[PDB]
Amino acid sequence: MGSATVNGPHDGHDPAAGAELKTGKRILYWRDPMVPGQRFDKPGKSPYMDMPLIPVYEEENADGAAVRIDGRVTQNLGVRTAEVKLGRLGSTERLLVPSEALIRTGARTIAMVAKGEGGFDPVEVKAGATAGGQSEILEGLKAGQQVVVSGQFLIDSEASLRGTVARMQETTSGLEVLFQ
Ligand SMILES: [Ag+]
Repeated sequence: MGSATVNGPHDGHDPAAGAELKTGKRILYWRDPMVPGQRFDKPGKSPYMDMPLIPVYEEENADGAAVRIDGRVTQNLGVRTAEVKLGRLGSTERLLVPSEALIRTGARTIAMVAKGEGGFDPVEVKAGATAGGQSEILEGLKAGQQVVVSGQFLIDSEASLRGTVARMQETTSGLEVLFQ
């Protein structure tokens, strides 16, 4: 048949999230072909009939069977994010995020955090540096949380690989011993 994913991201692509199966054709929910226009919270048997619901486009994988997210898609489609994580060593450890991720106002910063529950929430954060096309979250948020950045990356697989096939604390690499 072919792979109908020949196109990639468009302009305005902040390289924080390429969305690998968080959009496009990944299980969003279940529907009965006799109940189109509905929105079931999750798979199961139809309440209107007694048949197992039919899955959308991809049909029964998406989160790799709980490997990924808890089968919830915290992806508002037109809104991408970037996860909080420390991006320096030796330098002064700060939470690195895309410069457009945070809200600058007055003499402080706000972050609309991507909460794991599939929602977005505003947080007052300390943010005042810029480094390498990114900004520094001095204080405010924690690693493992995300912020809204509305940009796309080329291949999101690298990022996706964290948390699915890869686990471990700090999730770092090429850092066995650090003395000198
Ligand atoms: Ag039916």
